[PDB]
Amino acid sequence: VKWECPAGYEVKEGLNVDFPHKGMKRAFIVYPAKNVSGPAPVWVPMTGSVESTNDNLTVARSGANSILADHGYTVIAPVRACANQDPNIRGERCNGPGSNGWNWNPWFEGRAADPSGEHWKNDEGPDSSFFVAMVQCVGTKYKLDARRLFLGGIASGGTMTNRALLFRSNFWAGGLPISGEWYVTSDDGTPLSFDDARAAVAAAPTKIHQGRVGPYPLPAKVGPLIVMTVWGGEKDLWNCTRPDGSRFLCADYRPSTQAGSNFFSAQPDVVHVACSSTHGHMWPQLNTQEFNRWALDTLASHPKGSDPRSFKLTQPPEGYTCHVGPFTGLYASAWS
Ligand SMILES: CCCCCCCC(=O)O
Repeated sequence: VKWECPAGYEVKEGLNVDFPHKGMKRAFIVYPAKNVSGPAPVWVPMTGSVESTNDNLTVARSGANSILADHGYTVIAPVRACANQDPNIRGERCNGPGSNGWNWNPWFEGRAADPSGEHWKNDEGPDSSFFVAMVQCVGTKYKLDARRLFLGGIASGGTMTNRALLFRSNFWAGGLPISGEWYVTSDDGTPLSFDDARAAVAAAPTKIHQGRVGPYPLPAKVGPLIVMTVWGGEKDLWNCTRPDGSRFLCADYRPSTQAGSNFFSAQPDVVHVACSSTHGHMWPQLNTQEFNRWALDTLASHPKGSDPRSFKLTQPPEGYTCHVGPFTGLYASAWS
């Protein structure tokens, strides 16, 4: 990991704007760690389709992620490109289908189902590379622990976490994809509709499924990571909105959290922790701050390059059930 900023960029506490990356001007917010001497572990939280970055950082029901700074983490939170650097934008011009080959507009988190997405089969995209540049620049002003760089988020932010872990597994130490998509495809890369993708995992729940969220094909081996995937239970679903305002089911996070857990659990240098709750599709609601503290400290207990055999899971807060490995309570087992 190298600490460097675009020439002349002056990083500051709080809001940073006009950060140049791949022809775009990006923004992000920095909360330096509290009560920490020396390099601090890093948390890069990402909002979803409708909550603003400020909501994700400061509103309790959205996770109040900036509070992890009070927990000893330097929080570096990116603003979505679609928000045009405004951390208060919610769903305006963000909550909807993507353009330029991207599937969904909040983040560059998955290739679209039509051929315009072809190019993103093996190019991480501008958000994944921006986040690396962002953290590398902040690290010139604040002492960051290069073995404890973690990112994570909810919904589309969870999808982005999955993408970033798959394309930058030699940078991040791990992540927290909460109710993110995998955009399951056939083994040959063919995009599947929501319904067909949902059925593909139900038909082979323990297999590693390809997906538009990542490289095609997915990498045979990723760098060392700890990944904690969170499913919100039976109601962890998303209904999209048509131009006329009507709603329709367009995502089910049971197959996508399962698929992500299957891929990461099979990786030899990855510790995968599968967590289930019952709060639905939104930031964890039960004992929210206890969960954020437990989850980030669990990730930090496995610094990059740590032996997976040395990992020891501790009990999560009331309202969560977690274990190392793939999800097991989402689909009936083979042996049953
Ligand atoms: C084309 C359908 C994509 C659904 C994305 C759902 C994003 C969310 O859960 O915030």
